[PDB]
Amino acid sequence: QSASNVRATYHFYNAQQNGWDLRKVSAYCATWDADKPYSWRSKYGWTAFCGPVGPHGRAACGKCLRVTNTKTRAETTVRIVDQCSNGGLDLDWSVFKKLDTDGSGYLRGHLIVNYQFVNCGN
Repeated sequence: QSASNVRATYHFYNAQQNGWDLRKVSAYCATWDADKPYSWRSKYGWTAFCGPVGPHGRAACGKCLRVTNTKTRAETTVRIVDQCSNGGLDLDWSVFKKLDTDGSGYLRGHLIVNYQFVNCGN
């Protein structure tokens, strides 16, 4: 699934500073994904998801999104680890910072992004 022009906020999951441990950050998906390999947990930065198109909640856990800053064209791939309110994304700060290439997202409090569910790879 995909959608355009969705709001992405940020939350301090601090994934890296929690050793990529989903239980430590209190991620919804910890119940099913916390014991996946370290290589899997740490492959991609983390997000909450609650977009207009595609699964959310339990069915979305562990899936990957390609996210594009509509304003700057910066991109990254994230892993769904949590659920959110809003019809968009709640990115870990590290991910938001990566995408916020002009700093305007930090100032306003959100980015406008497109997303697409993508193969997570191996």
